[PDB]
Amino acid sequence: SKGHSLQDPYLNTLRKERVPVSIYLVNGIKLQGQIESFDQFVILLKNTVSQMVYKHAISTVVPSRPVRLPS
Amino acid sequence: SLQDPYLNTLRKERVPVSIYLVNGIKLQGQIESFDQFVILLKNTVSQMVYKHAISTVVPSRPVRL
Amino acid sequence: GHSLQDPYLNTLRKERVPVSIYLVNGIKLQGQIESFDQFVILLKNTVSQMVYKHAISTVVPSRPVRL
Amino acid sequence: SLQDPYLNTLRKERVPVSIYLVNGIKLQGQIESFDQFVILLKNTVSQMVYKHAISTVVPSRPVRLPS
Amino acid sequence: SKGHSLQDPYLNTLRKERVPVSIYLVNGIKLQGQIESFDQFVILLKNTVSQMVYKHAISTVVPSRPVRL
Amino acid sequence: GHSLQDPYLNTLRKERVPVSIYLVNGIKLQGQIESFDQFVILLKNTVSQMVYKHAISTVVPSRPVRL
Ligand SMILES: Nc1ncnc2c1ncn2[C@@H]1O[C@H](COP(=O)(O)OP(=O)(O)NP(=O)(O)O)[C@@H](O)[C@H]1O
Ligand SMILES: Nc1ncnc2c1ncn2[C@@H]1O[C@H](COP(=O)(O)OP(=O)(O)NP(=O)(O)O)[C@@H](O)[C@H]1O
Ligand SMILES: Nc1ncnc2c1ncn2[C@@H]1O[C@H](COP(=O)(O)OP(=O)(O)NP(=O)(O)O)[C@@H](O)[C@H]1O
Ligand SMILES: Nc1ncnc2c1ncn2[C@@H]1O[C@H](COP(=O)(O)OP(=O)(O)O)[C@@H](O)[C@H]1O
Ligand SMILES: Nc1ncnc2c1ncn2[C@@H]1O[C@H](COP(=O)(O)OP(=O)(O)O)[C@@H](O)[C@H]1O
Ligand SMILES: Nc1ncnc2c1ncn2[C@@H]1O[C@H](COP(=O)(O)OP(=O)(O)O)[C@@H](O)[C@H]1O
Ligand SMILES: Nc1ncnc2[nH]cnc12
Repeated sequence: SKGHSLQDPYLNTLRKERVPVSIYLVNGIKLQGQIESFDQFVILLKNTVSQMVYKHAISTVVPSRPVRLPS
Repeated sequence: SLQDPYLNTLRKERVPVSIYLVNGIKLQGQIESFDQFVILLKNTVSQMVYKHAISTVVPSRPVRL
Repeated sequence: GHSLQDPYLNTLRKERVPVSIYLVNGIKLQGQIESFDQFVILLKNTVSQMVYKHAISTVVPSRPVRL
Repeated sequence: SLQDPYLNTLRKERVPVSIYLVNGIKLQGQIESFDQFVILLKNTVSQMVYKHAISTVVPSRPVRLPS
Repeated sequence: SKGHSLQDPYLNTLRKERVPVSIYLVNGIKLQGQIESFDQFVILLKNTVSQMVYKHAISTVVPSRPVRL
Repeated sequence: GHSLQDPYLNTLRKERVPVSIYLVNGIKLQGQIESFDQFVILLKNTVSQMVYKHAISTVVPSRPVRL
Protein backbone atom coordinates (compact mmCIF):
# COMPACT_ATOMS: atom_id res chain seq x y z
CA SER A 1 0.00 0.00 0.00
CA LYS A 2 3.07 2.14 -0.33
CA GLY A 3 5.21 3.84 -2.98
CA HIS A 4 4.17 3.23 -6.60
CA SER A 5 3.83 -0.42 -5.64
CA LEU A 6 0.39 -0.31 -7.26
CA GLN A 7 0.25 2.25 -10.04
CA ASP A 8 3.25 1.08 -12.06
CA PRO A 9 2.59 -2.63 -12.32
CA TYR A 10 -1.00 -1.68 -13.14
CA LEU A 11 -0.21 0.66 -16.03
CA ASN A 12 2.46 -1.75 -17.24
CA THR A 13 -0.03 -4.63 -17.50
CA LEU A 14 -2.44 -2.41 -19.42
CA ARG A 15 0.44 -1.54 -21.76
CA LYS A 16 1.92 -5.07 -22.09
CA GLU A 17 -1.44 -6.62 -22.89
CA ARG A 18 -2.67 -3.76 -25.04
CA VAL A 19 -5.95 -3.59 -23.13
CA PRO A 20 -8.34 -0.85 -24.37
CA VAL A 21 -8.98 1.67 -21.58
CA SER A 22 -11.06 4.72 -20.83
CA ILE A 23 -9.23 7.58 -19.15
CA TYR A 24 -11.51 10.06 -17.41
CA LEU A 25 -10.06 13.53 -16.98
CA VAL A 26 -10.78 15.75 -13.95
CA ASN A 27 -13.12 17.87 -16.07
CA GLY A 28 -15.21 14.79 -16.83
CA ILE A 29 -13.96 14.40 -20.40
CA LYS A 30 -13.42 10.77 -21.41
CA LEU A 31 -10.49 9.60 -23.53
CA GLN A 32 -10.24 6.09 -25.00
CA GLY A 33 -7.36 4.07 -26.44
CA GLN A 34 -4.41 1.95 -25.40
CA ILE A 35 -1.55 2.80 -23.09
CA GLU A 36 1.55 3.03 -25.29
CA SER A 37 3.93 4.08 -22.52
CA PHE A 38 4.12 6.26 -19.43
CA ASP A 39 6.46 7.73 -16.86
CA GLN A 40 6.29 9.29 -13.40
CA PHE A 41 4.09 12.19 -14.64
CA VAL A 42 2.52 11.35 -18.00
CA ILE A 43 0.73 8.59 -19.87
CA LEU A 44 1.00 8.18 -23.63
CA LEU A 45 -2.38 7.07 -25.05
CA LYS A 46 -2.79 5.74 -28.65
CA ASN A 47 -5.48 6.31 -31.34
CA THR A 48 -5.54 8.90 -34.20
CA VAL A 49 -2.20 9.94 -32.76
CA SER A 50 -0.36 9.03 -29.59
CA GLN A 51 -1.22 11.94 -27.26
CA MET A 52 0.49 12.74 -23.95
CA VAL A 53 -1.98 12.88 -21.06
CA TYR A 54 -0.74 14.45 -17.80
CA LYS A 55 -1.51 12.27 -14.77
CA HIS A 56 -2.41 15.36 -12.73
CA ALA A 57 -5.41 15.86 -15.04
CA ILE A 58 -6.61 12.22 -14.85
CA SER A 59 -9.23 11.13 -12.34
CA THR A 60 -9.66 7.45 -13.28
CA VAL A 61 -8.42 4.78 -15.66
CA VAL A 62 -11.02 2.13 -16.45
CA PRO A 63 -9.90 -0.98 -18.38
CA SER A 64 -12.41 -2.43 -20.86
CA ARG A 65 -11.95 -5.82 -19.12
CA PRO A 66 -10.78 -7.13 -15.74
CA VAL A 67 -6.99 -7.46 -15.58
CA ARG A 68 -4.27 -8.90 -13.37
CA LEU A 69 -3.77 -6.59 -10.40
CA PRO A 70 -0.36 -5.82 -8.81
CA SER A 71 1.21 -8.00 -6.10
CA SER B 1 -0.52 8.38 9.74
CA LEU B 2 -4.31 8.78 9.53
CA GLN B 3 -4.81 8.15 5.79
CA ASP B 4 -3.09 4.76 5.59
CA PRO B 5 -4.54 2.92 8.60
CA TYR B 6 -7.88 4.45 7.62
CA LEU B 7 -7.84 3.24 4.00
CA ASN B 8 -6.30 -0.02 5.28
CA THR B 9 -9.34 -0.63 7.49
CA LEU B 10 -11.85 0.01 4.71
CA ARG B 11 -9.90 -2.39 2.50
CA LYS B 12 -9.51 -5.09 5.19
CA GLU B 13 -13.15 -5.06 6.32
CA ARG B 14 -14.28 -4.76 2.68
CA VAL B 15 -16.76 -2.02 3.57
CA PRO B 16 -18.53 -0.56 0.53
CA VAL B 17 -17.50 3.10 0.04
CA SER B 18 -18.58 6.08 -2.02
CA ILE B 19 -15.64 7.97 -3.54
CA TYR B 20 -16.54 11.54 -4.53
CA LEU B 21 -14.35 13.15 -7.18
CA VAL B 22 -13.18 16.76 -7.34
CA ASN B 23 -15.78 17.40 -10.08
CA GLY B 24 -18.64 15.96 -8.02
CA ILE B 25 -18.89 12.56 -9.70
CA LYS B 26 -19.65 9.74 -7.26
CA LEU B 27 -17.95 6.35 -7.71
CA GLN B 28 -19.10 3.29 -5.69
CA GLY B 29 -17.47 0.01 -4.69
CA GLN B 30 -14.90 -1.68 -2.49
CA ILE B 31 -11.26 -0.72 -2.06
CA GLU B 32 -9.07 -3.57 -3.32
CA SER B 33 -5.80 -1.76 -2.70
CA PHE B 34 -4.05 1.59 -2.74
CA ASP B 35 -0.54 3.01 -2.74
CA GLN B 36 0.93 6.47 -2.18
CA PHE B 37 -0.85 7.92 -5.20
CA VAL B 38 -3.77 5.81 -6.37
CA ILE B 39 -6.62 3.71 -5.03
CA LEU B 40 -8.00 0.62 -6.76
CA LEU B 41 -11.80 0.50 -6.57
CA LYS B 42 -13.78 -2.64 -7.32
CA ASN B 43 -17.00 -3.36 -9.26
CA THR B 44 -17.48 -4.87 -12.74
CA VAL B 45 -13.84 -4.07 -13.46
CA SER B 46 -11.38 -2.71 -10.90
CA GLN B 47 -10.59 0.91 -11.80
CA MET B 48 -7.60 3.01 -10.81
CA VAL B 49 -8.46 6.37 -9.19
CA TYR B 50 -5.92 9.10 -8.68
CA LYS B 51 -6.05 10.45 -5.12
CA HIS B 52 -5.37 13.96 -6.43
CA ALA B 53 -8.80 13.64 -8.10
CA ILE B 54 -10.58 12.52 -4.93
CA SER B 55 -12.28 14.93 -2.57
CA THR B 56 -13.78 12.50 -0.07
CA VAL B 57 -14.00 8.80 0.77
CA VAL B 58 -17.35 8.04 2.46
CA PRO B 59 -17.89 4.57 4.00
CA SER B 60 -21.48 3.31 3.71
CA ARG B 61 -21.33 2.21 7.34
CA PRO B 62 -19.26 3.42 10.33
CA VAL B 63 -15.85 1.88 11.12
CA ARG B 64 -13.13 2.28 13.73
CA LEU B 65 -9.45 3.21 13.89
CA GLY C 1 2.77 25.74 6.96
CA HIS C 2 1.40 23.74 9.82
CA SER C 3 2.41 26.43 12.39
CA LEU C 4 -1.08 27.95 12.12
CA GLN C 5 -2.88 25.05 10.45
CA ASP C 6 -2.06 22.42 13.05
CA PRO C 7 -2.92 24.29 16.24
CA TYR C 8 -6.05 25.62 14.48
CA LEU C 9 -7.22 22.13 13.45
CA ASN C 10 -6.20 20.62 16.80
CA THR C 11 -8.17 23.25 18.69
CA LEU C 12 -11.24 22.53 16.55
CA ARG C 13 -10.55 18.81 17.27
CA LYS C 14 -10.08 19.00 21.07
CA GLU C 15 -13.06 21.29 21.68
CA ARG C 16 -15.22 19.38 19.21
CA VAL C 17 -16.30 22.62 17.53
CA PRO C 18 -18.97 22.16 14.88
CA VAL C 19 -17.45 23.22 11.55
CA SER C 20 -18.29 23.44 7.86
CA ILE C 21 -15.71 22.28 5.32
CA TYR C 22 -16.25 23.66 1.81
CA LEU C 23 -14.77 21.70 -1.08
CA VAL C 24 -13.27 23.12 -4.29
CA ASN C 25 -16.42 21.92 -6.06
CA GLY C 26 -18.60 23.78 -3.55
CA ILE C 27 -19.95 20.77 -1.70
CA LYS C 28 -20.28 21.83 1.93
CA LEU C 29 -19.58 19.19 4.58
CA GLN C 30 -20.68 19.70 8.18
CA GLY C 31 -19.65 17.95 11.37
CA GLN C 32 -16.50 17.93 13.43
CA ILE C 33 -12.82 17.23 13.04
CA GLU C 34 -12.22 13.81 14.54
CA SER C 35 -8.64 13.65 13.40
CA PHE C 36 -6.23 14.83 10.74
CA ASP C 37 -2.78 14.24 9.30
CA GLN C 38 -0.51 16.00 6.82
CA PHE C 39 -2.82 15.20 3.88
CA VAL C 40 -6.35 14.41 5.06
CA ILE C 41 -8.94 15.38 7.62
CA LEU C 42 -11.36 12.91 9.19
CA LEU C 43 -14.76 14.56 9.50
CA LYS C 44 -17.47 13.06 11.73
CA ASN C 45 -21.26 12.96 11.40
CA THR C 46 -23.40 9.97 10.27
CA VAL C 47 -20.15 8.19 9.46
CA SER C 48 -16.63 9.63 9.64
CA GLN C 49 -15.53 10.46 6.13
CA MET C 50 -11.94 11.02 5.00
CA VAL C 51 -11.44 14.37 3.26
CA TYR C 52 -8.39 15.09 1.11
CA LYS C 53 -6.95 18.50 2.07
CA HIS C 54 -6.08 19.18 -1.57
CA ALA C 55 -9.81 19.18 -2.21
CA ILE C 56 -10.65 21.67 0.52
CA SER C 57 -11.03 25.40 -0.02
CA THR C 58 -11.92 26.54 3.51
CA VAL C 59 -12.69 25.45 7.09
CA VAL C 60 -15.40 27.60 8.76
CA PRO C 61 -16.15 27.01 12.49
CA SER C 62 -19.82 27.61 13.50
CA ARG C 63 -18.50 29.84 16.28
CA PRO C 64 -15.33 31.82 16.82
CA VAL C 65 -12.27 30.21 18.20
CA ARG C 66 -9.44 31.04 20.47
CA LEU C 67 -5.95 29.79 19.84
CA SER D 1 10.36 36.18 -0.45
CA LEU D 2 7.56 38.19 -2.08
CA GLN D 3 4.37 36.42 -0.96
CA ASP D 4 5.36 36.54 2.70
CA PRO D 5 6.13 40.25 3.07
CA TYR D 6 3.02 41.17 1.00
CA LEU D 7 0.67 39.07 3.14
CA ASN D 8 2.38 40.41 6.28
CA THR D 9 1.73 43.98 5.06
CA LEU D 10 -1.96 43.18 4.48
CA ARG D 11 -1.96 41.69 7.96
CA LYS D 12 -0.23 44.47 9.89
CA GLU D 13 -2.15 47.28 8.16
CA ARG D 14 -5.41 45.35 8.50
CA VAL D 15 -6.21 46.15 4.88
CA PRO D 16 -9.62 44.96 3.74
CA VAL D 17 -9.17 42.39 0.95
CA SER D 18 -11.09 40.24 -1.47
CA ILE D 19 -9.80 36.70 -1.89
CA TYR D 20 -10.93 34.96 -5.05
CA LEU D 21 -10.88 31.17 -4.94
CA VAL D 22 -9.95 28.95 -7.87
CA ASN D 23 -13.64 28.13 -8.38
CA GLY D 24 -14.61 31.80 -8.66
CA ILE D 25 -15.95 32.29 -5.11
CA LYS D 26 -15.19 35.73 -3.64
CA LEU D 27 -14.47 35.93 0.08
CA GLN D 28 -14.01 39.26 1.88
CA GLY D 29 -12.30 40.24 5.11
CA GLN D 30 -8.76 40.77 6.27
CA ILE D 31 -5.63 38.67 6.61
CA GLU D 32 -5.44 37.78 10.28
CA SER D 33 -2.56 35.32 10.08
CA PHE D 34 -0.90 32.79 7.76
CA ASP D 35 1.68 30.02 7.42
CA GLN D 36 3.19 28.17 4.44
CA PHE D 37 -0.12 26.55 3.41
CA VAL D 38 -3.04 28.50 4.84
CA ILE D 39 -4.40 31.98 5.50
CA LEU D 40 -6.59 32.87 8.47
CA LEU D 41 -9.18 35.23 7.02
CA LYS D 42 -11.09 37.24 9.62
CA ASN D 43 -14.59 38.53 9.52
CA THR D 44 -17.82 37.06 10.98
CA VAL D 45 -15.54 34.34 12.28
CA SER D 46 -11.92 33.69 11.36
CA GLN D 47 -11.85 30.87 8.80
CA MET D 48 -8.96 28.87 7.46
CA VAL D 49 -8.40 29.22 3.70
CA TYR D 50 -6.02 26.75 2.05
CA LYS D 51 -3.62 28.58 -0.24
CA HIS D 52 -4.15 25.96 -2.96
CA ALA D 53 -7.80 26.98 -3.34
CA ILE D 54 -6.96 30.64 -3.88
CA SER D 55 -6.48 32.36 -7.24
CA THR D 56 -5.87 36.00 -6.22
CA VAL D 57 -5.56 38.34 -3.24
CA VAL D 58 -6.88 41.83 -4.06
CA PRO D 59 -6.54 44.76 -1.62
CA SER D 60 -9.28 47.44 -1.49
CA ARG D 61 -6.61 50.15 -1.73
CA PRO D 62 -3.07 50.33 -3.11
CA VAL D 63 -0.56 49.03 -0.54
CA ARG D 64 3.21 49.02 0.03
CA LEU D 65 4.75 46.38 -2.25
CA PRO D 66 7.71 44.25 -1.08
CA SER D 67 11.15 45.59 -1.90
CA SER E 1 15.16 22.74 -20.34
CA LYS E 2 15.77 22.18 -16.61
CA GLY E 3 14.02 23.81 -13.66
CA HIS E 4 12.83 27.41 -13.97
CA SER E 5 15.22 28.10 -16.86
CA LEU E 6 12.42 29.36 -19.11
CA GLN E 7 9.73 30.63 -16.73
CA ASP E 8 11.97 33.03 -14.82
CA PRO E 9 13.67 34.71 -17.80
CA TYR E 10 10.34 34.95 -19.65
CA LEU E 11 8.55 36.53 -16.70
CA ASN E 12 11.58 38.66 -15.87
CA THR E 13 11.52 39.93 -19.42
CA LEU E 14 7.82 40.81 -19.37
CA ARG E 15 8.58 42.56 -16.06
CA LYS E 16 11.56 44.66 -17.20
CA GLU E 17 9.85 45.66 -20.44
CA ARG E 18 6.50 46.62 -18.83
CA VAL E 19 4.70 44.66 -21.54
CA PRO E 20 0.90 44.62 -21.01
CA VAL E 21 -0.20 40.99 -20.49
CA SER E 22 -3.43 39.04 -20.23
CA ILE E 23 -3.34 36.36 -17.54
CA TYR E 24 -5.86 33.57 -17.87
CA LEU E 25 -6.79 31.64 -14.76
CA VAL E 26 -7.68 27.96 -14.66
CA ASN E 27 -11.35 28.99 -14.37
CA GLY E 28 -11.35 30.99 -17.61
CA ILE E 29 -11.15 34.39 -15.92
CA LYS E 30 -8.89 36.92 -17.67
CA LEU E 31 -6.80 39.44 -15.76
CA GLN E 32 -4.93 42.29 -17.46
CA GLY E 33 -2.04 44.41 -16.32
CA GLN E 34 1.72 44.51 -16.08
CA ILE E 35 3.91 42.08 -14.17
CA GLU E 36 5.34 44.08 -11.26
CA SER E 37 7.27 41.23 -9.70
CA PHE E 38 7.09 37.52 -8.93
CA ASP E 39 8.65 34.74 -6.91
CA GLN E 40 8.50 30.96 -6.76
CA PHE E 41 4.75 30.93 -6.07
CA VAL E 42 2.99 34.20 -7.00
CA ILE E 43 2.89 37.02 -9.54
CA LEU E 44 2.12 40.60 -8.53
CA LEU E 45 -0.07 42.06 -11.29
CA LYS E 46 -0.17 45.84 -11.42
CA ASN E 47 -3.11 48.08 -12.33
CA THR E 48 -5.58 50.13 -10.22
CA VAL E 49 -4.30 48.16 -7.23
CA SER E 50 -1.67 45.42 -7.59
CA GLN E 51 -3.08 41.95 -6.99
CA MET E 52 -1.24 38.85 -5.97
CA VAL E 53 -1.98 35.90 -8.23
CA TYR E 54 -1.07 32.34 -7.29
CA LYS E 55 0.82 30.67 -10.13
CA HIS E 56 -1.11 27.51 -9.36
CA ALA E 57 -4.31 29.25 -10.50
CA ILE E 58 -2.90 30.47 -13.81
CA SER E 59 -3.14 28.54 -17.10
CA THR E 60 -1.62 31.01 -19.60
CA VAL E 61 0.34 34.28 -19.70
CA VAL E 62 -0.24 36.06 -23.03
CA PRO E 63 1.84 39.19 -23.89
CA SER E 64 0.09 42.10 -25.68
CA ARG E 65 2.97 42.13 -28.16
CA PRO E 66 5.76 39.73 -29.23
CA VAL E 67 8.70 39.64 -26.81
CA ARG E 68 12.28 38.45 -27.25
CA LEU E 69 14.24 36.53 -24.65
CA GLY F 1 10.41 10.45 -14.41
CA HIS F 2 10.93 12.71 -17.39
CA SER F 3 12.26 9.74 -19.38
CA LEU F 4 9.17 10.15 -21.58
CA GLN F 5 7.70 13.64 -21.16
CA ASP F 6 11.00 15.38 -21.95
CA PRO F 7 12.09 13.46 -25.07
CA TYR F 8 8.49 13.72 -26.29
CA LEU F 9 8.36 17.49 -25.84
CA ASN F 10 11.87 18.00 -27.19
CA THR F 11 11.06 15.98 -30.31
CA LEU F 12 7.98 18.11 -30.91
CA ARG F 13 10.14 21.21 -30.52
CA LYS F 14 13.11 20.19 -32.66
CA GLU F 15 10.84 18.96 -35.43
CA ARG F 16 8.47 21.94 -35.27
CA VAL F 17 5.44 19.68 -34.85
CA PRO F 18 2.11 21.53 -34.54
CA VAL F 19 0.31 20.56 -31.31
CA SER F 20 -3.10 21.17 -29.76
CA ILE F 21 -2.84 21.73 -26.02
CA TYR F 22 -6.03 21.11 -24.07
CA LEU F 23 -6.29 22.87 -20.73
CA VAL F 24 -8.06 21.46 -17.67
CA ASN F 25 -10.98 23.86 -18.25
CA GLY F 26 -11.54 22.35 -21.70
CA ILE F 27 -10.12 25.28 -23.71
CA LYS F 28 -7.92 24.24 -26.65
CA LEU F 29 -4.70 26.03 -27.66
CA GLN F 30 -2.75 25.42 -30.91
CA GLY F 31 0.74 26.24 -32.17
CA GLN F 32 4.32 24.99 -32.13
CA ILE F 33 6.38 24.29 -29.01
CA GLU F 34 9.09 26.97 -29.00
CA SER F 35 10.53 26.00 -25.63
CA PHE F 36 9.75 24.33 -22.31
CA ASP F 37 11.09 23.76 -18.82
CA GLN F 38 10.12 21.55 -15.89
CA PHE F 39 7.02 23.72 -15.28
CA VAL F 40 5.88 25.67 -18.37
CA ILE F 41 5.66 25.34 -22.14
CA LEU F 42 6.13 28.27 -24.51
CA LEU F 43 3.63 27.96 -27.35
CA LYS F 44 3.99 30.03 -30.51
CA ASN F 45 2.11 31.25 -33.55
CA THR F 46 -1.12 33.21 -34.16
CA VAL F 47 -0.34 34.17 -30.57
CA SER F 48 2.83 33.51 -28.52
CA GLN F 49 2.08 32.50 -24.90
CA MET F 50 3.51 30.75 -21.81
CA VAL F 51 1.47 27.77 -20.60
CA TYR F 52 1.68 26.29 -17.10
CA LYS F 53 1.85 22.50 -17.27
CA HIS F 54 -0.25 22.14 -14.15
CA ALA F 55 -3.13 23.58 -16.20
CA ILE F 56 -2.70 21.21 -19.14
CA SER F 57 -4.65 17.96 -19.55
CA THR F 58 -3.33 16.71 -22.92
CA VAL F 59 -0.71 17.62 -25.55
CA VAL F 60 -1.98 16.24 -28.89
CA PRO F 61 0.59 16.29 -31.74
CA SER F 62 -0.88 17.04 -35.17
CA ARG F 63 1.15 14.08 -36.44
CA PRO F 64 2.82 11.15 -34.59
CA VAL F 65 6.15 11.73 -32.84
CA ARG F 66 8.81 9.08 -33.22
CA LEU F 67 11.03 8.74 -30.15
N1 LIG G 1 -16.33 30.72 3.55
C1 LIG G 1 -16.78 30.08 2.34
N2 LIG G 1 -15.97 29.21 1.69
C2 LIG G 1 -16.41 28.61 0.53
N3 LIG G 1 -17.67 28.88 0.05
C3 LIG G 1 -18.49 29.74 0.72
C4 LIG G 1 -18.05 30.34 1.86
N4 LIG G 1 -19.04 31.12 2.31
C5 LIG G 1 -20.09 31.02 1.46
N5 LIG G 1 -19.74 30.16 0.47
C6 LIG G 1 -20.60 29.73 -0.68
O1 LIG G 1 -21.08 30.84 -1.34
C7 LIG G 1 -22.44 30.92 -1.14
C8 LIG G 1 -22.83 32.32 -0.80
O2 LIG G 1 -22.52 32.56 0.55
P1 LIG G 1 -23.36 33.60 1.41
O3 LIG G 1 -24.74 33.75 0.77
O4 LIG G 1 -22.67 34.95 1.41
O5 LIG G 1 -23.57 33.04 2.90
P2 LIG G 1 -22.39 32.61 3.87
O6 LIG G 1 -22.74 32.99 5.27
O7 LIG G 1 -21.08 33.38 3.46
N6 LIG G 1 -22.13 30.94 3.82
P3 LIG G 1 -23.45 29.93 4.16
O8 LIG G 1 -23.80 29.91 5.70
O9 LIG G 1 -23.14 28.51 3.72
O10 LIG G 1 -24.70 30.44 3.36
C9 LIG G 1 -22.71 30.03 0.01
O11 LIG G 1 -24.00 29.55 -0.04
C10 LIG G 1 -21.71 28.96 -0.13
O12 LIG G 1 -22.11 28.00 -1.03
N1 LIG H 1 6.03 27.27 0.71
C1 LIG H 1 4.83 27.69 0.04
N2 LIG H 1 4.60 29.01 -0.15
C2 LIG H 1 3.46 29.42 -0.79
N3 LIG H 1 2.55 28.52 -1.24
C3 LIG H 1 2.79 27.18 -1.05
C4 LIG H 1 3.91 26.76 -0.42
N4 LIG H 1 3.88 25.43 -0.36
C5 LIG H 1 2.74 25.01 -0.96
N5 LIG H 1 2.07 26.11 -1.38
C6 LIG H 1 0.78 26.12 -2.11
O1 LIG H 1 -0.10 25.23 -1.53
C7 LIG H 1 -0.31 24.20 -2.42
C8 LIG H 1 0.52 23.03 -2.08
O2 LIG H 1 -0.10 22.25 -1.10
P1 LIG H 1 -0.54 20.76 -1.43
O3 LIG H 1 -0.32 19.89 -0.21
O4 LIG H 1 0.32 20.25 -2.58
O5 LIG H 1 -2.08 20.69 -1.84
P2 LIG H 1 -2.52 20.94 -3.34
O6 LIG H 1 -2.14 19.71 -4.20
O7 LIG H 1 -1.79 22.15 -3.85
N6 LIG H 1 -4.17 21.20 -3.41
P3 LIG H 1 -4.73 21.25 -4.99
O8 LIG H 1 -3.82 22.17 -5.87
O9 LIG H 1 -6.14 21.78 -4.95
O10 LIG H 1 -4.73 19.82 -5.63
C9 LIG H 1 0.10 24.70 -3.75
O11 LIG H 1 -0.95 25.32 -4.37
C10 LIG H 1 1.14 25.69 -3.46
O12 LIG H 1 1.13 26.72 -4.36
N1 LIG I 1 -8.94 39.89 -9.32
C1 LIG I 1 -9.79 38.76 -9.63
N2 LIG I 1 -9.35 37.48 -9.40
C2 LIG I 1 -10.14 36.40 -9.71
N3 LIG I 1 -11.38 36.62 -10.25
C3 LIG I 1 -11.84 37.89 -10.48
C4 LIG I 1 -11.05 38.97 -10.18
N4 LIG I 1 -11.73 40.08 -10.51
C5 LIG I 1 -12.94 39.70 -11.01
N5 LIG I 1 -13.01 38.35 -10.98
C6 LIG I 1 -14.14 37.49 -11.46
O1 LIG I 1 -14.76 38.15 -12.51
C7 LIG I 1 -16.13 38.10 -12.32
C8 LIG I 1 -16.66 39.43 -11.94
O2 LIG I 1 -15.69 40.40 -12.24
P1 LIG I 1 -16.03 41.66 -13.14
O3 LIG I 1 -17.28 41.41 -13.98
O4 LIG I 1 -14.86 41.96 -14.06
O5 LIG I 1 -16.29 42.92 -12.20
P2 LIG I 1 -16.59 42.70 -10.67
O6 LIG I 1 -15.51 41.84 -10.09
O7 LIG I 1 -17.96 41.99 -10.51
N6 LIG I 1 -16.61 44.20 -9.90
P3 LIG I 1 -16.52 44.10 -8.22
O8 LIG I 1 -16.88 42.71 -7.76
O9 LIG I 1 -17.53 45.12 -7.59
O10 LIG I 1 -15.08 44.47 -7.74
C9 LIG I 1 -16.36 37.13 -11.21
O11 LIG I 1 -16.58 35.89 -11.76
C10 LIG I 1 -15.11 37.14 -10.43
O12 LIG I 1 -14.88 35.89 -9.93
N1 LIG J 1 -15.31 5.40 -13.83
C1 LIG J 1 -15.57 6.81 -14.00
N2 LIG J 1 -14.61 7.73 -13.66
C2 LIG J 1 -14.85 9.08 -13.83
N3 LIG J 1 -16.06 9.50 -14.32
C3 LIG J 1 -17.02 8.57 -14.66
C4 LIG J 1 -16.79 7.24 -14.50
N4 LIG J 1 -17.90 6.56 -14.91
C5 LIG J 1 -18.83 7.48 -15.32
N5 LIG J 1 -18.28 8.72 -15.17
C6 LIG J 1 -18.94 10.04 -15.48
O1 LIG J 1 -20.11 10.06 -14.78
C7 LIG J 1 -21.00 10.84 -15.48
C8 LIG J 1 -22.35 10.17 -15.57
O2 LIG J 1 -22.46 9.49 -16.80
P1 LIG J 1 -22.80 7.94 -16.79
O3 LIG J 1 -24.32 7.76 -16.72
O4 LIG J 1 -22.17 7.32 -15.57
O5 LIG J 1 -22.23 7.26 -18.12
P2 LIG J 1 -21.96 5.71 -18.17
O6 LIG J 1 -23.15 4.96 -17.62
O7 LIG J 1 -21.71 5.28 -19.60
O8 LIG J 1 -20.74 5.40 -17.35
C9 LIG J 1 -20.43 11.01 -16.85
O9 LIG J 1 -20.11 12.32 -17.00
C10 LIG J 1 -19.22 10.17 -16.90
O10 LIG J 1 -18.20 10.80 -17.54
N1 LIG K 1 -4.97 32.12 -24.81
C1 LIG K 1 -5.92 31.63 -23.84
N2 LIG K 1 -5.48 30.99 -22.72
C2 LIG K 1 -6.36 30.51 -21.78
N3 LIG K 1 -7.71 30.69 -21.97
C3 LIG K 1 -8.17 31.34 -23.09
C4 LIG K 1 -7.29 31.81 -24.03
N4 LIG K 1 -8.02 32.41 -25.02
C5 LIG K 1 -9.35 32.30 -24.70
N5 LIG K 1 -9.45 31.65 -23.50
C6 LIG K 1 -10.71 31.28 -22.74
O1 LIG K 1 -11.72 30.92 -23.59
C7 LIG K 1 -12.88 31.12 -22.90
C8 LIG K 1 -14.00 31.44 -23.85
O2 LIG K 1 -14.57 32.69 -23.50
P1 LIG K 1 -15.12 33.65 -24.64
O3 LIG K 1 -16.27 34.49 -24.07
O4 LIG K 1 -15.64 32.81 -25.78
O5 LIG K 1 -13.97 34.63 -25.15
P2 LIG K 1 -12.77 34.15 -26.07
O6 LIG K 1 -13.32 33.53 -27.34
O7 LIG K 1 -11.91 35.34 -26.43
O8 LIG K 1 -11.94 33.14 -25.35
C9 LIG K 1 -12.61 32.26 -21.98
O9 LIG K 1 -13.14 32.02 -20.76
C10 LIG K 1 -11.15 32.34 -21.84
O10 LIG K 1 -10.83 32.00 -20.56
N1 LIG L 1 -7.42 14.93 -26.58
C1 LIG L 1 -8.18 15.70 -25.63
N2 LIG L 1 -7.67 16.00 -24.39
C2 LIG L 1 -8.39 16.75 -23.50
N3 LIG L 1 -9.64 17.19 -23.84
C3 LIG L 1 -10.15 16.89 -25.08
C4 LIG L 1 -9.45 16.15 -25.98
N4 LIG L 1 -10.21 16.01 -27.12
C5 LIG L 1 -11.39 16.66 -26.91
N5 LIG L 1 -11.34 17.21 -25.65
C6 LIG L 1 -12.42 18.01 -24.98
O1 LIG L 1 -13.60 17.59 -25.51
C7 LIG L 1 -14.39 18.69 -25.73
C8 LIG L 1 -15.01 18.57 -27.10
O2 LIG L 1 -14.57 17.38 -27.74
P1 LIG L 1 -14.47 17.37 -29.33
O3 LIG L 1 -15.37 16.28 -29.90
O4 LIG L 1 -13.05 17.14 -29.76
O5 LIG L 1 -14.94 18.81 -29.83
P2 LIG L 1 -15.72 18.97 -31.18
O6 LIG L 1 -17.14 18.48 -31.00
O7 LIG L 1 -15.74 20.43 -31.56
O8 LIG L 1 -15.05 18.17 -32.25
C9 LIG L 1 -13.52 19.89 -25.66
O9 LIG L 1 -14.01 20.78 -24.76
C10 LIG L 1 -12.20 19.43 -25.19
O10 LIG L 1 -11.90 20.04 -24.01
N1 LIG M 1 -18.74 14.95 -1.61
C1 LIG M 1 -19.94 14.68 -1.08
N2 LIG M 1 -21.05 14.93 -1.81
C2 LIG M 1 -22.25 14.66 -1.29
N3 LIG M 1 -22.55 14.16 -0.09
C3 LIG M 1 -21.43 13.91 0.62
N4 LIG M 1 -21.35 13.39 1.89
C4 LIG M 1 -20.01 13.34 2.18
N5 LIG M 1 -19.23 13.77 1.20
C5 LIG M 1 -20.13 14.14 0.21
